[PDB]
Amino acid sequence: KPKLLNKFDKTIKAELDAAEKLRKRGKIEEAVNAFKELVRKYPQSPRARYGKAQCEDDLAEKRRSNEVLRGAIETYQEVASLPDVPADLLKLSLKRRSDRQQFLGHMRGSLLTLQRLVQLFPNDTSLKNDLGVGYLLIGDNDNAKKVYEEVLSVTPNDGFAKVHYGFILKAQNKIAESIPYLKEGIESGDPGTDDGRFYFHLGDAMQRVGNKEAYKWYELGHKRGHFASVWQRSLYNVNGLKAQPWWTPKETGYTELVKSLERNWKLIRDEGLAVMDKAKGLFLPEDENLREKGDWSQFTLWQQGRRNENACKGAPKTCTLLEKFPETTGCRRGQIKYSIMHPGTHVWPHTGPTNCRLRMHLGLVIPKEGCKIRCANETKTWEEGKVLIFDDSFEHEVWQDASSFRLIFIVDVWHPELTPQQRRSLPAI
Ligand SMILES: [Mn+2]
Repeated sequence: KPKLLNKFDKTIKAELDAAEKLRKRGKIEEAVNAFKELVRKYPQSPRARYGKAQCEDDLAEKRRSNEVLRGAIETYQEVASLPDVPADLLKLSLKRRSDRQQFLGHMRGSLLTLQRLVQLFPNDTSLKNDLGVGYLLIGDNDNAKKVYEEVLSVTPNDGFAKVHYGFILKAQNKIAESIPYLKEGIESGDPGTDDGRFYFHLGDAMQRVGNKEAYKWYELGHKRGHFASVWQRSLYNVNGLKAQPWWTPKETGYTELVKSLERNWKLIRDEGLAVMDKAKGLFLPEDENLREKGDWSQFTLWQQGRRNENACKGAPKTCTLLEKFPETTGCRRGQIKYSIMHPGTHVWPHTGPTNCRLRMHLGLVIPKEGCKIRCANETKTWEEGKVLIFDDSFEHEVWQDASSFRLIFIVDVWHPELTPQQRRSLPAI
């Protein structure tokens, strides 16, 4: 199918095949000089330069170096600047250039390439789809929307365009309108639609409009390998870790941490309330995307295993207490923080980013009624001086319908089945 040879190229198929085969063999440094010399021999050889680029491209993957890759990105460009270039080759060259530009984070550079391709091939639908992604990657949702509307006006059933259009609509706070576009695009089974991100947004949208069918799509996502289960849907995971929504302190093995929290809870409470009264500005609003309504703030002591020195000066005894338990102060994928929630608050269902942590909640100030938290299929309430433990990689949801504020202390710990070496090796989240 691919037509990569023009008349001038058709006279050197033997030389090219050899040079090409060397790359295929894995002996790359030969293919470089091999193709490099094919330029000096015949400078107007797109396929020769295209080879050199692929060599540099493959050589980049080999050496894990961005510098040589930057070279390839230019060589792919050179291919497109030659007098007579076969269309198929021109498309392959600039597409790979755009892809590698995106890889390095040259998003606007990639966009310019994509804009060039669309100008060269004004009838290729897939290229317009790629142009749309280009706009999305620089945060230009308005131009991306126009692209996919253009596509859909010509190809109404293009699935790739539907899921992206749906995503754009959702981002513009047109939640209900986004759902059918996301549904139809996924059901089309078109290339690029079987992506966990679209299951994520589809399920999220449905839940925010009160459609209980969301879990059917989460389950399907699980079947497609996008989610660990219908409930457990975190992105950054380690395999083999025991997965259950609620834990008892004994099951975690962190019994001494739990005892220390429950026994000195009044102390932890009082330093939190003091910050409220004297430095309320230290309580920052929580995730706006997760808050449907109400007032919900947080005061952080540890973040990604990093102590906040200024914050500990406001709660010196609590920090001193926590220093003794590295399973939480060293948890690079968790936090330690006060969390205050006022009446009329609702937190949308959601999961945390990883399955490598458990989340402890110590009740500090709990109204008599109105406050509750669901994880998976079980709903519970807090108790002053008592610790709850759940795996927040499982879907959880929170309500505050009391007559006074709710204060809790949040303590993340390494998943207990993680080995010391794993706890040392994992990147931070
Ligand atoms: Mn949460």
